[PDB]
Amino acid sequence: RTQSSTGTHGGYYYSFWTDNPNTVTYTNQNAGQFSVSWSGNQGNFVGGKGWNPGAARTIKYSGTYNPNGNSYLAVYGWTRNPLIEYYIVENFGTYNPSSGATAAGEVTVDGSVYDIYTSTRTNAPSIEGTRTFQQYWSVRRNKRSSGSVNTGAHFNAWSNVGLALGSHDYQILAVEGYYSSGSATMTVS
Repeated sequence: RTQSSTGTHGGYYYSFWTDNPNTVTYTNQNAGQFSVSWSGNQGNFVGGKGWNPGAARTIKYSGTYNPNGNSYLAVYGWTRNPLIEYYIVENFGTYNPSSGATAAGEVTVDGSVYDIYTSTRTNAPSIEGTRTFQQYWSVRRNKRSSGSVNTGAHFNAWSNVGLALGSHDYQILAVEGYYSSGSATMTVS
């Protein structure tokens, strides 16, 4: 029992995925706004709004993030040629989502140091099906729930660690939860 909802709403790309539709409700709202509520400490979900294709852009986000347990708030996206999955993690709960990734330095931008990591996913699900691909992570030290993200600064930092990002696929400001509860409303511009 899985559910994936993607498209364009309010003039923005949106994406919402869950493996337990009964414990999470995603609401597409006006312009770049979305809400999510999750409850029952059951299921994995990721959802939010942004762009497809992504770019080196400034992502402004404003809202309220009220998690309880394992959850994060991140700019999240993909490239192809090469296939890359990336995360700019602005806030997280009781689990650091980069756990197990390899430390790869620091970038200071938008009012915080971010710790950089890289990792490899082997024979794993992706936007292209089962693939082996690289991940990049920037994890914000100064956790926050509103601000602006200079994605180009991160992309540049990652390009000084390993292979560079490819041609952009989707790019969203996402809320994720894993067997937890919470709610959030975010507006992306």
